[PDB]
Amino acid sequence: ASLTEIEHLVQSVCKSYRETCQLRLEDLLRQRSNIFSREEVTGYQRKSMWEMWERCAHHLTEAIQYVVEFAKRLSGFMELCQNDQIVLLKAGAMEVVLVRMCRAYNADNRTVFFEGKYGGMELFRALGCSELISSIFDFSHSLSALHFSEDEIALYTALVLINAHRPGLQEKRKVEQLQYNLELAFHHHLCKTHRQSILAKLPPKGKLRSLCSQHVERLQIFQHLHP
Ligand SMILES: Cc1cc(CN(CC(C)C)S(=O)(=O)Cc2ccccc2)ccc1-c1ccc(S(C)(=O)=O)cc1
Repeated sequence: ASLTEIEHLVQSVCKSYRETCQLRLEDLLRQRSNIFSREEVTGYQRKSMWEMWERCAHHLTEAIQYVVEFAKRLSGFMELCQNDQIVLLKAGAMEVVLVRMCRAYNADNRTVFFEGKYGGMELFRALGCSELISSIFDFSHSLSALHFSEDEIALYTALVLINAHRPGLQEKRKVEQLQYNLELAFHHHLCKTHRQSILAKLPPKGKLRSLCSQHVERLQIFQHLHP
């Protein structure tokens, strides 16, 4: 590996993301002034927890589809044995989604883009899990504060997935290979864009994990009931 090949990896990771980022940043931003009227909010609040579950599950299913496509477009990823490909996605896809989420988050009025407009967290009242919902908003707020760029997301979420410490891995060292190269790519690019400052300011890989497991387990009470 040289700097030229690292930069190729960077450029590549950033192009897989672009091809799989699901929603254009520019559409997201242009629509920040498109906010739910309190009438429309009230409409969401009257819905049963189940209707809301149906919608959220669909949006999360759709989101995860894109994360998978992203990972497939990661060099090295497909070369992995298929057991490991599962292991990584099963452990990492949700975390990546929670990270991608901040693109759709407006920190200036603490709202999120949901089904065509921006709404605050009271939109989700019917689900009856506001500690989970607020913690997600806080997590997205933290990242929006860093002004986390598209390429930073690309490189950062790649490392979320490509983690050789996931229990279950058969050919661990191949993952370390990809992991190590992605860390180099990520760190290098920070220098090139003068964003060294954010590493210290990122939420701990613990924080992402305890959010996602807390998240997945309220998902799993919802899908007990109600496939
Ligand atoms: C994935 C998603 C979800 C939501 C709905 N939920 C989050 C809000 C409550 C913030 S939930 O489903 O996760 C909550 C929930 C559901 C069930 C049980 C417990 C908890 C709203 C916007 C998105 C979204 C879609 C696309 C992008 S992208 C890549 O930029 O294009 C980013 C974000």
